[PDB]
Amino acid sequence: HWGYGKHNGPEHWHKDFPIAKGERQSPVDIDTHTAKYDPSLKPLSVSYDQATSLRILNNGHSFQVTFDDSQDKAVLKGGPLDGTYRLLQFHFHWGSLDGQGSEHTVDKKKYAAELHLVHWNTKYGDVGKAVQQPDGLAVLGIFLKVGSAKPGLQKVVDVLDSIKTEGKSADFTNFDPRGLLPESLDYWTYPGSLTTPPLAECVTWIVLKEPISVSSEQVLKFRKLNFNGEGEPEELMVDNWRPAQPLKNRQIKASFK
Ligand SMILES: [N]S(=O)(=O)[C][C][C]C1234B567B189B21%10B32%11B543B645B786B917B%1021B3%114C6571[C][C][C]S([N])(=O)=O
Ligand SMILES: [Zn+2]
Repeated sequence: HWGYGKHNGPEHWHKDFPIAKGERQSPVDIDTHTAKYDPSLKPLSVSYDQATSLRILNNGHSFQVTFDDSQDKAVLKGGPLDGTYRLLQFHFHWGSLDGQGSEHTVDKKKYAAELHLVHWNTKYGDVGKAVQQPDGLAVLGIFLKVGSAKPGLQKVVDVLDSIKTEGKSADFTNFDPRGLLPESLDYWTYPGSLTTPPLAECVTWIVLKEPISVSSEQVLKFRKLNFNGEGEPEELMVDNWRPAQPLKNRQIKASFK
């Protein structure tokens, strides 16, 4: 069973998921001087006004907020994408201390955490079919730095005590993911993969340039979660990030100059 530890972490994943050593793996370091501005890229369209959150879940690798994706209610379009991508869930990756936790890096800089909003292409009908396609998923990645609190995150932080251990879930209705977005939608994009098993090469990554700020108290609550199930030896859910992978033959494009 895969995880983030010494004996089951990212360096081991290739044994069960040989695509881990593939040609389009994520995350990557974003070298800002090498990314080329592409004036043909569109502004990203984020349409979250009718989002319907359902549940919050500790899945043993992160916590996630899940949405109703049975209609086009919370969709990502434009940017580098062709067609319409439905929001399925968001989750986070974070560190044991504020100097690590992000998956993507920017000129080798690591952020305290990274938010991923996972969307799937409606042309494939369901997420399981979408993960088998090179353009099946679009993940919107947002960096978190520690400073001022993010008010729109607090509803999330306040229920984490109720999902401490793997398999726990709770009702989480009426959560508005617009409250997690930075001002600017300027972004980098590149073709990549899921950053957890099965590591499928199905993702168009859209990584926002502008981080959000969260407070030390907010991130400390992330770090009280447990990788373990209830009753098992307590292992803080921290450092649940895959390191940067080889860029290989890929170009990172910037939406901005
Ligand atoms: N039919 S199926 O089980 O392959 C569908 C998998 C859907 C997933 B998988 B689960 B669902 B979707 B895909 B990966 B893991 B959970 B979500 B992405 C998941 C976790 C985040 C991967 S990341 N960090 O690249 O956003
Ligand atoms: Zn993720």
